[PDB]
Amino acid sequence: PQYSTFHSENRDWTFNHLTVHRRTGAVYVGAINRVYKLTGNLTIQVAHKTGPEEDNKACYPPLIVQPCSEVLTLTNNVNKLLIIDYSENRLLACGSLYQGVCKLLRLDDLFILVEPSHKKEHYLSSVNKTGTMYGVIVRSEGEDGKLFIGTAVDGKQDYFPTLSSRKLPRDPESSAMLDYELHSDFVSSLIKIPSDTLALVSHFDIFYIYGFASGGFVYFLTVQPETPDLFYTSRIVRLCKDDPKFHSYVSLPFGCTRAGVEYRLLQAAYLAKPGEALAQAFNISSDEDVLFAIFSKGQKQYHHPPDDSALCAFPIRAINLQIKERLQSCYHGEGNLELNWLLGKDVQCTKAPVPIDDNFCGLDINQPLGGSTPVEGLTLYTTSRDRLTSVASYVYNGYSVVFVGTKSGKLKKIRADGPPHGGVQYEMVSVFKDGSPILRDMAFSINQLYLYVMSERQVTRVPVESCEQYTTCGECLSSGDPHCGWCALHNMCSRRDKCQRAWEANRFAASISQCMSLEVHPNSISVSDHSRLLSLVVNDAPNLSEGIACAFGNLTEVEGQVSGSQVICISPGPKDVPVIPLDWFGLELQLRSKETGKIFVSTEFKFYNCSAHQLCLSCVNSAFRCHWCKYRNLCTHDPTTCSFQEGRINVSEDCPQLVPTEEILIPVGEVKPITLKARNLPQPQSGQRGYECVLSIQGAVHRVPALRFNSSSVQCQNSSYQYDGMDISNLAVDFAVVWNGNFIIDNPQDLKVHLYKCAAQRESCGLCLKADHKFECGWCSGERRCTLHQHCPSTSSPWLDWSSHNVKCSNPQITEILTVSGPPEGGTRVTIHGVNLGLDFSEIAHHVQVAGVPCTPIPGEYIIAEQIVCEMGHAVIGTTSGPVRLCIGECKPEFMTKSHQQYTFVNPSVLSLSPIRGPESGGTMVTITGHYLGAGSSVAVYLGNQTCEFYGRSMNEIVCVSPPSSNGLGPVPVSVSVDRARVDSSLQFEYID
Amino acid sequence: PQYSTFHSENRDWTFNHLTVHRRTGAVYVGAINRVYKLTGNLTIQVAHKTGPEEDNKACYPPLIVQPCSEVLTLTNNVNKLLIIDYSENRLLACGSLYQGVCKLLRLDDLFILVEPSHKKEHYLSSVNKTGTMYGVIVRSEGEDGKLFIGTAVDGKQDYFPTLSSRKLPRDPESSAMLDYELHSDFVSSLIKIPSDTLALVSHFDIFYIYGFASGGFVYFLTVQPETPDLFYTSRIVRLCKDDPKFHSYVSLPFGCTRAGVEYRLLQAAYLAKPGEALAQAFNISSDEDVLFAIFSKGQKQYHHPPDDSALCAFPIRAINLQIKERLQSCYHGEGNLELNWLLGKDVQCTKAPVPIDDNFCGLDINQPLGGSTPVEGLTLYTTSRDRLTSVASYVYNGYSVVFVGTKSGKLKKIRADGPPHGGVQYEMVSVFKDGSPILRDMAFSINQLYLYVMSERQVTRVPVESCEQYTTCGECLSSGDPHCGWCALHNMCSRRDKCQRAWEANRFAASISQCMSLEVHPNSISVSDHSRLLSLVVNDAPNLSEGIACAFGNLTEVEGQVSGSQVICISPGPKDVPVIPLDWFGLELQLRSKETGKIFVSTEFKFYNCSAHQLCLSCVNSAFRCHWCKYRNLCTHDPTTCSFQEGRINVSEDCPQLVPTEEILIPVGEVKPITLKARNLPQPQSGQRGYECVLSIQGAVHRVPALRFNSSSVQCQNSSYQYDGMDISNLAVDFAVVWNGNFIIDNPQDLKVHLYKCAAQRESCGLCLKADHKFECGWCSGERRCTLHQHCPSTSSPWLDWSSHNVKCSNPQITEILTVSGPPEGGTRVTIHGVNLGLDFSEIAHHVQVAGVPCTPIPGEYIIAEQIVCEMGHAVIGTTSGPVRLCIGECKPEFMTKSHQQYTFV
Repeated sequence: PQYSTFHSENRDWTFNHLTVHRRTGAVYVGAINRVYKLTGNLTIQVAHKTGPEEDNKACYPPLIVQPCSEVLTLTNNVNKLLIIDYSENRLLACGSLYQGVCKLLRLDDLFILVEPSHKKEHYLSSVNKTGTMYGVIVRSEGEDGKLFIGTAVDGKQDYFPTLSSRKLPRDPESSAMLDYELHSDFVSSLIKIPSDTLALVSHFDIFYIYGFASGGFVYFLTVQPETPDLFYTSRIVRLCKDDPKFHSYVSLPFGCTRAGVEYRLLQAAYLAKPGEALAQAFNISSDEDVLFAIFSKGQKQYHHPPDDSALCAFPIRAINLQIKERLQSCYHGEGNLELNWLLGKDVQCTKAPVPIDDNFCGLDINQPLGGSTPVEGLTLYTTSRDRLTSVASYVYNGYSVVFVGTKSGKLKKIRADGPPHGGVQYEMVSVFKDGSPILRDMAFSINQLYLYVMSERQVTRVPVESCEQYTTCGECLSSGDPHCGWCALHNMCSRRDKCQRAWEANRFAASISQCMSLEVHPNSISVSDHSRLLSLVVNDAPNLSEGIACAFGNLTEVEGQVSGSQVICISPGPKDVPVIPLDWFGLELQLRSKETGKIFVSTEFKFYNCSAHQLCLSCVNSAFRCHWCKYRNLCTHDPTTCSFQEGRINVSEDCPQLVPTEEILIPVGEVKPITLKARNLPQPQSGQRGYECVLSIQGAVHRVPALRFNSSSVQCQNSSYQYDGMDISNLAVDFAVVWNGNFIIDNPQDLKVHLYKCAAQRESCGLCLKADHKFECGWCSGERRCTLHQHCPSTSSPWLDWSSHNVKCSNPQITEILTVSGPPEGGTRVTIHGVNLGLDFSEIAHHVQVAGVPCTPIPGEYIIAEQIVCEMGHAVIGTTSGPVRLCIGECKPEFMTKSHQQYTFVNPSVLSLSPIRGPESGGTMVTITGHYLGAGSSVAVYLGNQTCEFYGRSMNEIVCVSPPSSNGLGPVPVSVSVDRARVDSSLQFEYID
Repeated sequence: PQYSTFHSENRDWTFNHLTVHRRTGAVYVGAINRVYKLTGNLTIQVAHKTGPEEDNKACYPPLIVQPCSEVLTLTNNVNKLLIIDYSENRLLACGSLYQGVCKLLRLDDLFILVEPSHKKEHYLSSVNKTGTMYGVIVRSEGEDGKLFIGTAVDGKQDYFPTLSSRKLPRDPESSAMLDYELHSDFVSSLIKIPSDTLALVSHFDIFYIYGFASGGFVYFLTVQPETPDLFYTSRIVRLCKDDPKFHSYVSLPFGCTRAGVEYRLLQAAYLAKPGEALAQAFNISSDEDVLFAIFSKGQKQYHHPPDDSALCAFPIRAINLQIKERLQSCYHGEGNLELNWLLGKDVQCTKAPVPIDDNFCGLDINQPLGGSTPVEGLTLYTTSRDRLTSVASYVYNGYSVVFVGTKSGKLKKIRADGPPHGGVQYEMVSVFKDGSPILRDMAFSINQLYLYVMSERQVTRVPVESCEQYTTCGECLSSGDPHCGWCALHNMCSRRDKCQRAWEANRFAASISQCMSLEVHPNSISVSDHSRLLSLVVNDAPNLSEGIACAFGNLTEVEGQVSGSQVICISPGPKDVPVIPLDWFGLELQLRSKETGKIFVSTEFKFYNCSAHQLCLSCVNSAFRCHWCKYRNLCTHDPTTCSFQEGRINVSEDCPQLVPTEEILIPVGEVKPITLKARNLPQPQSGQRGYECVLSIQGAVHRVPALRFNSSSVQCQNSSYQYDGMDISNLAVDFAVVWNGNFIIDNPQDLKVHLYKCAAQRESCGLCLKADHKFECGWCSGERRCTLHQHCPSTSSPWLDWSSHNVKCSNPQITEILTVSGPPEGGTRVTIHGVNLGLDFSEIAHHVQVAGVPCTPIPGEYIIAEQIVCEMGHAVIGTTSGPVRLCIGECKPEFMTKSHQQYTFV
């Protein structure tokens, strides 16, 4: 995954600019202290040295013109401009060293041709910051050459023009090399920043981000502070290619807007062609120029632009038009020139009957010309965090593809479409692992297969395309990547020219609709059904007539027979069929193109083992075509192998099932028959044995033979059953009905036999009578145990069973009761748990008493004969504590129960609170200390009518969380109420602000 | 001495139980084959028959429920329970017949009201041995009735509960009569002996000796074998009166100890009140309950308990306390329940915060409850041989009186006092002559005057007290019998309420110090001093003002004069005074109350005869006030009757008398005066003659007048005396000195005059000189006779008298000698008797010879001049026999004697 790359010789010698020779493919890198020439794959050929050199920016004129008194420092020479002069096979390189002098280098060896340094203007600027200077070379046929150059000046407004045109004579040894194109007192090919403007506003300067030639004009894109937080303005500056007087100078703001965000800070730009979608969107020819630009949100933070940034497009035509309209309105006498930083003041437009042509190049009046109304671009794409930093674009197959660098070293691939979407990112590559921001200069290899991209530390050759990353025709043709098509027979996503035989029928899909799927019939076969002929159909296929082979996973590959989009193939033979893990086994059935040699389509093919099913219902309900052979008692794929035609079963409905009856109750140790009902029981055929019932009891499994009366009924013979443990009274046991030794009849309901021993579970009379009347299990007095009448001897007629329930059950006892203590006021909910209580609520009611005190029981809370929940009444009585009494219904001497331990009455009290004070909002953890705090059922804590949130309770303390004082700050009462008792006290709680 | 008694109709139909109706006094006896109703004095009114009936103990259910296949025998119906149901005027009687069915009988006629017999529990037990079952009826006001019953079960642990509570409805015809108070599978008003316990130990059983209700509880006292010789344990079993579930069941051992003996085998018991002494000893109110119990020594021999047995007392309060402490420690989780025969095993107590009140009636946990540490009683009394067999008690005048039966038919009356003594037996009655043991059931008549006591053959009504047996105030009030006081005027030991007028002054003595006594002055009178007034004082007397009479033994009864406690009476008159046996004569002087008619006090009164004394010394030394009248020569009580004031003698010192002098020697036929000495000789007064001396000689009594020189000396005048006979040389004669004719002066020494004759007695010279030197009688040669110098003429100076004894005598002769023969060897003691031998031994020694053979005489054996005892020397000499020779001192020719017959040697 590694691209060709070139690193800087040193960590401080950062890269600045980059250009590729359109004809040679030679790569030129403008760097600190170095100008590099490299091969296509970034192998260095020449390293031209440009620094460092001792210098001082205060030294003006430079050391090469004058000796300097200032102290010198070894200074880095920043590349500030790098431009190929194609006509003259040379390269222009200008550094920051010595006030910004320039060099001309020969392309092949970078040998210095000349270095103009005697005239004042031969020094461009002392600024040592990149992204502030840009140049454009313009040389027609009959002209020797011209250079337009714009630069920040660093306040040295008298040292350096901000924009100017220079001579670029074909002859390197011309004395006028880099001289002003025109230079007189009041008419020169240059613009100077007025002294008054720097005085008014500093650090006022003009930064030249980008420049280009289009038609009969040159264009510069600038950023500069605005003139009366610091606000900046991004502008388009236009000049005619032929205009020594600079009378054609005109300057308009520009930017773009989307989704309520104005993007006004220019970051980067690139001239390209529209592509079909934008050409239509802009109403222009497909070979007209479009300006692609990056802007950051707003008009502030020039040195650290907002991450929120946008890619925008400006048709050159739309720009020229807005410029013409401006010229026209001005030459009609409307408004002012509106360029304060230069004109210094308000200057009114002068009306003059001059026709403003498309190629109007200005006059003496109405120039230079500014303007306030911005040129609006079409916003194509925006990001919120990974700030866009660079841009390059080109047209592939009518699609405008835009490459956008990011501050984190990512490269975005945007496909440009007009409204309403604007642009779509179809890929983002991670180019620089160190996360270094992508610099402005990006350039294509001569045939646009690669895009050269740079960071401060690195130049990297990035493939325009990585289509191979899409592994299905679907992914490939829906990626949105203009370069990517589907190479059908090679099963590969690639460029058309990368797909072999792409020009032949259906070899290359350019549209999702031109993609494949594979249909097989049958889509599954019995494992025993080998050497089958299968019918394969290829949807959306190309010519397969060259030949097709079928691959059954790893198992097999046989030559298929081809007729159109239909393929016929023989399935694996006996030796080669897969083995099934114990019902089926899937694999990918694949077609290999004989034309290309590549597998290009696939689909799942499954082998099954009807034999895997060994019960009728299982076999029948298989997902695959299986048949149950009634008599042969097996599952098969081939119905003709059943013993008789009558033996074939296809649906579960007629599978020889057991129907349910009322619950099967079986006592342990008693001889009983178990009649069963069922449906479609088979008559055992020749060589087949009869029916048995198998009981799956962990302790012991019993095998009892049975007789099948008819299709509907069965019956195990008289036998007794038992299990060891005596742990559980009611044990349900799964039973399986088998015939012929191992054929188990299906049991959908999963009917089970309940083996009961009369209470393993119930030690008490109340529990037995509680249980089902069905069991017939009942309590037997003498044993003090519980079993059926059969099981218990009749000394007398009495063994007792709850007839309807009208059976009283003696000797009630109380094990333990909750809420040991309680408040004297009462209201407490006493929870009494006993063994042998009354069966009905109505009897227990009025039964309960705590000593003298009457207690009223609660119905819902009352669990028969196990537990009684009762509410105590008003206790102010003589005794401190008293025992609890239960009277089953009559307070007979046999019939009463007394508690082992006695219930104690008290009266809880509270002395103090851990935090006395707390905030009005509340939420304070209060700790109230006292005595007998634990008593009773419920607790409610009260501070100033609004309740406290309870947490935990203890004998000693109660902890709760305070409510907001809905009240005002100050003292508040604390009321605590437990049940019926409400206790109050002098300790108070103070709410604080 | 015979009490009211009732005998059994038959020798085999033994008595079993006994109860007395507190209100009617009706006596009900539970016996074999009979229930008897009797009157207070044991006269039979109704005899209700209960047997015999054909039966077999193997027949269960009984014949009245099921036909039996077992062979039947005519069976005796033993009374096993007999209880009066006071609320419902009926009686509960349960026999051994038919597995122990019960009957209810109407009190008045013993007509059967009902006989529960359809339900299993209606049959109590097949045991046919008495003293194994006991019941207690408990019926408050709002309840219809309840019966607690405990019984031995005879191993039929599934047939019969050992302890249970039953319904006793007021309505006799109730269908639930004698039904369990509560009956369910695992909760019933009953305790059953576990099967495993009988298997482990047999013949394990529980015997219920006694039962009672006290406060809010019922109590049963049991004996049973101990569980791992056979050791038995006696226990107190307590239950709350109201507790159908029997959760209140608790059981502790009990007994008592004294003098290194543990009494642990329960024999009998009885609930009573303490009496003051025990109430203080036990620190309880005098109306709290006390359990009186009999125990035998040790914990073995249940069927024949040791004779060594004890009576003990247990305050109910002390019992309840020890039970509470047990409950408390258990409900604190300490130790086990400790009742193996029932629980079967070790069961740990369960700690639970339950307050144990005085009236705690148990819960489900920690019950039934046993224990190992015994309840110790206070030992009141013990016996070693007559084994105690029964007990009953009550309080009389603050004294706890305990009645204890014995195996030999004796009834002991014990007075209970606390430590250190414990109890004191103040009486033992023999109740049954046949020696039959006293049975357990004893009961008081309604007013506790009698105690009904029974043997197997007999019911006897025994008086609580028999105070009349004490016949003197002293015996009565020192018997130690709380019932007995002294009824002064009736001279009777009795109960206070039995003494007439007991509420009047001094009529009833409750203390020995209050015993009457009688003082008389004078306490003795001369017999001649008749019709005297005497002053009688009655100490500790009651009002005598009704009248008093004095009785002088049988002799007299005269009306006395009464002033307070003083009585004055006239002594017997001349005709009626007693005669004295020859100095005095005592009799009982008695007072008879005119109010009651009874003699009630007495004291000794003596009559004397100063006249009875007839010698001065006798009269003077009398124990009574007598005076000797010197001149009138008589003893008197009245000194003013002496002749002269000078005649009165009061002390013996001046009783006049004749004093002795050297012996008075009087020769016969010689004129001699006899001077005498004496003391306080009286001067004869007017009309009185002088003194004479009278000699009392049988032959002749001589009267010689004498002169009294002074108070000290007398002398008979010159006269000669003689007596006829010549038989005895020395004749002492009593002499009496008389004056005034017949007044004889006293002679204490009884001085006599010796009349001696020169030898009437002695024919030989040796005998005279032998006699007293005093006589002066001596031998006179010429006469060949013996008389005084005066009597024999002196031809010459020679008449011979043994000077010192150095006088040789003449013509010795030998009459006869003993040991005629002798051995040649010698050594023989020769006894020679002669007439006229030597006076001294020293002369005779060396005198004696038998022929040639020397013979040595013996000093002690030698009697002067009469006999010589001599020892012969070695005889082997020539002669066979030889004559014996005596040489008085010198072998003079006149001086030698030769034996008439000769001594022979052989």
